[PDB]
Amino acid sequence: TKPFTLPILTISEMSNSRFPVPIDSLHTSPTENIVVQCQNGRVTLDGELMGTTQLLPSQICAFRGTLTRSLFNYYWHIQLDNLNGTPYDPAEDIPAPLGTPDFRGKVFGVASQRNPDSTTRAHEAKVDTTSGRFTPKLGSLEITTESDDFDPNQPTKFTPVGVGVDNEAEFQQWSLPNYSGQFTHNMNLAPAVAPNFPGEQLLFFRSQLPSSGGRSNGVLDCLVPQEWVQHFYQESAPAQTQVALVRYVNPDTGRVLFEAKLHKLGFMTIAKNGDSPITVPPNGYFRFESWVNPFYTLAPM
Amino acid sequence: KTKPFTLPILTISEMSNSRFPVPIDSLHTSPTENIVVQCQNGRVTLDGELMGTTQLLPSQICAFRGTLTRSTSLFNYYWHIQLDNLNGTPYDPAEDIPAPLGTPDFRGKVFGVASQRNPDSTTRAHEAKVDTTSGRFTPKLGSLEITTESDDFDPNQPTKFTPVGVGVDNEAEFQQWSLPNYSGQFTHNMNLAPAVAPNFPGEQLLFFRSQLPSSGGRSNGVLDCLVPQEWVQHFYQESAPAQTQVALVRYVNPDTGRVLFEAKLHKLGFMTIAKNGDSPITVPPNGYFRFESWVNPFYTLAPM
Amino acid sequence: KTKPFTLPILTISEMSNSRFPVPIDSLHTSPTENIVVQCQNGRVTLDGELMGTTQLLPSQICAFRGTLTRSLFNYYWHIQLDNLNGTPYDPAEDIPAPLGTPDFRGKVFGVASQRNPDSTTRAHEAKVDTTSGRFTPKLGSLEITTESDDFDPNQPTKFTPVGVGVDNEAEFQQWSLPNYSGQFTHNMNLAPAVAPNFPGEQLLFFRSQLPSSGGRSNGVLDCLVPQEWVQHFYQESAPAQTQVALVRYVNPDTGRVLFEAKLHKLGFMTIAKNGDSPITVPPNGYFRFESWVNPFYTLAPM
Amino acid sequence: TKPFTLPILTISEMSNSRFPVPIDSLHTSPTENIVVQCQNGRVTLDGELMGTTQLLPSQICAFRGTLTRSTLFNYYWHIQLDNLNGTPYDPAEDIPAPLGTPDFRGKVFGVASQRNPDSTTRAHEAKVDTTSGRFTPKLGSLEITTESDDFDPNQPTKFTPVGVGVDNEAEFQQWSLPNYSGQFTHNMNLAPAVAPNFPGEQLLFFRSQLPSSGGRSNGVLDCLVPQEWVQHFYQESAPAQTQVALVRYVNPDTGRVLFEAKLHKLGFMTIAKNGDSPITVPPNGYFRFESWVNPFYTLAPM
Repeated sequence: TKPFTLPILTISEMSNSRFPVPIDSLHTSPTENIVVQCQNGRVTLDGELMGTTQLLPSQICAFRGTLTRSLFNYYWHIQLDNLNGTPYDPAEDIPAPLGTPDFRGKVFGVASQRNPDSTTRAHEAKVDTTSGRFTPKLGSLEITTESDDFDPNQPTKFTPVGVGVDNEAEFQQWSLPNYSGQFTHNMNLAPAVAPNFPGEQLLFFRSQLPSSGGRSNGVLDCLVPQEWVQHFYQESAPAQTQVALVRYVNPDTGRVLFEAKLHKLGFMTIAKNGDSPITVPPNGYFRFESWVNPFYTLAPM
Repeated sequence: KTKPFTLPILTISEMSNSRFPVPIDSLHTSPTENIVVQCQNGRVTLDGELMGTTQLLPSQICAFRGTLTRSTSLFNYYWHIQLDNLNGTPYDPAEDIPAPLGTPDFRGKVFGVASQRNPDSTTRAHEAKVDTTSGRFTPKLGSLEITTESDDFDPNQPTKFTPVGVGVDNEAEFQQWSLPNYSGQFTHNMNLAPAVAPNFPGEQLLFFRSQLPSSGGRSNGVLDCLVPQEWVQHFYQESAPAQTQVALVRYVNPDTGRVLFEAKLHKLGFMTIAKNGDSPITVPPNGYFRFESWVNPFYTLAPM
Repeated sequence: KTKPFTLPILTISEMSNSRFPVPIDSLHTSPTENIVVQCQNGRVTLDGELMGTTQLLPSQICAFRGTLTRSLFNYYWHIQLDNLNGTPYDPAEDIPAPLGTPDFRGKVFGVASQRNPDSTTRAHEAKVDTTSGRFTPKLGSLEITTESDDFDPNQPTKFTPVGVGVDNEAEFQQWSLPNYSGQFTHNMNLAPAVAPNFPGEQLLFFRSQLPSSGGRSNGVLDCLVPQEWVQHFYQESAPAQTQVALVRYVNPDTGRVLFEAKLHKLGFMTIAKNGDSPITVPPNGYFRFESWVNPFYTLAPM
Repeated sequence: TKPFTLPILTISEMSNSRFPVPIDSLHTSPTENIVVQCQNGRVTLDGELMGTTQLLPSQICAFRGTLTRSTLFNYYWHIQLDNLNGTPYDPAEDIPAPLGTPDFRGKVFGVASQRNPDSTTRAHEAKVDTTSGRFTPKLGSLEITTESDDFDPNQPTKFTPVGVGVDNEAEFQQWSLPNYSGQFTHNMNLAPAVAPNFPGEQLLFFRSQLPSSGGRSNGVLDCLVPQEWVQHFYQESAPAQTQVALVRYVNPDTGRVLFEAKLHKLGFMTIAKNGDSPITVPPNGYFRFESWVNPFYTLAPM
């Protein structure tokens, strides 16, 4: 039986599993009034990926495909391939192509092309996940660009940079988009998570994304960092119980700072009340202690 | 009871470039006798020691943070960047590294997006280029210069740079095997990771190759790394003791259950194969590298 | 007509040192054959061109502003330097270092102060070792040392210079310039060294005795020209008719001249005197421009 | 007849005339509910110093004198004050207090330093409480407070001002003159108070934000004219042809005029503005004299 382990990583050595950016802080909040069903960064403790989660850190909210013709007022239609470059099969039991953004808003980035004659071009672009032509489950999506310099029918890649909404309220990180437009409803979704113990809230790995304009704070929370996605997938260690007891330890000090539950479906809960950051020392790290049952009472923070 | 050395089980489509935040596109071998191979990113020993400017975060390779200002003296607008380490400290040049971790390790222009968020929460982001051959590219001294087409940048504001691809006009301006001058022309490069080369007849370096995006021109954007970023992270975590200077590795197809080729994974973090000429090494989509055994340096690899 | 050259009418007790924010204490002459006098603050041409790290504000000499981050005065702090603007200093300007940067080897003693966005404040004594390997002002940073640990990181910090803070006198070398870029590169864009170009002449200095936080340091600091002359020449920019302006120290009570001196175009004075000696002046006397002369003019001794 | 001129100075090239710090901004405000009578930085346009105003930028809120013992900043010390030039202070002089005495109520935070005949030196943080009953500089003495007990009695002592040192913001009152003679008598020989005298006009202030040793004090200090103007007018002594000089802030980058103001004979400015508000100026702009004018001039609103 292979033991369960966490990688030894510092707050500044973790990457967001819903975006190609580093983790900036730890955060907690009540979550009764939101649905926490993100589809990227979703993995079980025994290394089973769920939702649209994949392994490549740079490919979260990115895409590959072929461009066609349809202030960012130039509209382009993207026929989506898999991030392999292999053709995307909508019949596959997944909500959308792996790496598809799992929130409502506009993903700001750069679309680039390389033609057979070796000519190239790349310009800023936005992916509106709220538009009726955001149908990646059907195999296509729409980008908008400020530039007209794009050649139709050429292979196109998208590099995510941050959020590109105009008003803060258009970015809702806890509202899944319609992966099929309004043709049909979302399917094959990774389960939604919630704390299930009195006085416990979710613990989030928080990033602040770049913003192309407006006053969007670009706050994106993920349940588990991308390195844990990659680590559990490699290890595939059998989950002994539903809950893993984890502790944040300071190697400078020897002291433990707080304890937490790491649940089998891939999320963390702590004993705290209110929307608040969790300030941690620069050398601290999460450490696996043992398998424990859901009725464990954590020391409050 | 000696902790065994391992490679993560990753297919070709599951690896990331360690010199740029992009997926690996192919495997490639090439003669390098006439060139010096000394990249500074993606440099790790098999027992988990990072070298050069290598760090763990995949997105921070060729990215930077700091404070933007207008420079003292078609991408026209010039901006000066006082460089911060990732934690938000200013970069202290007294540290024994060639440059801030993740600083580009090639000659050319890095094309990306510079973004700002002001204390009153106003934001902006526009395309930008980092010329690593500019005389004001002195990251070791704590500064660099970006070029932009837009003028919408507030000075004295925190600024991030996300790298997307090459930005040179003429393909020959991108020299992936030519180091930049980390201190400009004021002093020489320091604390470099050592250069690598095959030390056996009939052997060539094996590269993990990516085709970076390009903002224009005919640049193929070819970037070779010695080792994927996932092996950098894995070896750092494992730190398994290196039994010898060479680890024998085999590329196995798990459906066939048969090895396609074998290679030497050297202790300093680079691979060699028994092959002559510049050529891609095509592999099945489910194949992956596997550690076979520690060997002596004079082990003879099967050809190809 | 041609705009005439003038000196401000100022008494000895109405002049400020141009290398430190203190009043001028006395006049002094000294043989300088075996040293290189090349100070960077208080460097101005007679026709109003500033040189070195010289600027106009008297309080900003050996002061600085920036952001403090962490790194018996035993607490070390990293200072990311800003211009008086608030924006980081650009190392690409053709100056030796940020304007006002100290131009001597030793420790500057002062007070570092902070004011945070929530309006909370703190201030404590600090020292600036201009010989430290981490004194890299030209690169945009330096290292302060404090006895108090009460300093918030990532907060705007000012430094008010008070005086010397060396332990033994020999650490203070007023005529030894620091390495503005640490040991990464050598000093550049320096104002030229100065020396008398005539037999029997010595440099004339405006001398101040800086406060000292401890030890036996005399705190002696000599500037070539007071800060008021820096500000005056910059405003007037009168054309220099020759390389030497004859200048006379006059007593307005008695109407008599006490001595004469050469005010050179590069911005320094020489007198016909031998040996290390103070120059005693009446409390109401002052320098006054007499005429432009040729370099081979012979000053009356003393 | 010598014409009246202003020095060509930028916002960032001006010093506060009530404290040895640079000017940070321009400000305006209604002043009906305060007495604007501040004694430092008081000069007439024809070059006459008033109040406790002197020439040296570093000596505002500073003192020289002899220290002796008397009775957290625990240690109390008595200062027998000399003049800033080391000359004995005469309380019969027709001035409010020794030149450079603070002209506000609060605590001046700085460093007291000593150098002894045997060349031993000390320097530590110190505060001058101008509201204390033993703050009697007109009588020739004040009291400092220190946290360090390392001071030698009967030794020459200097004081370098750094900023404010009150605990609560309300202790610092920049528009309340201290009692230069304690409560033994009232203030004498004061520079006159100023106020706008035209409809829609308010005073224009040169504003700095002083460092603070603690608490949440904003350390905001307003002066009527910058110290460089005090020095320039003293040098020029140009005849004031009328009571009001018309002055315009011009942008050399664009050649355009941004606002105009009245510069009054007693040394203060008024603008056509309403409400407490900063006056934002471009970095290269400067004040330019236009002509002499009468008090009934109507300024263009801002």
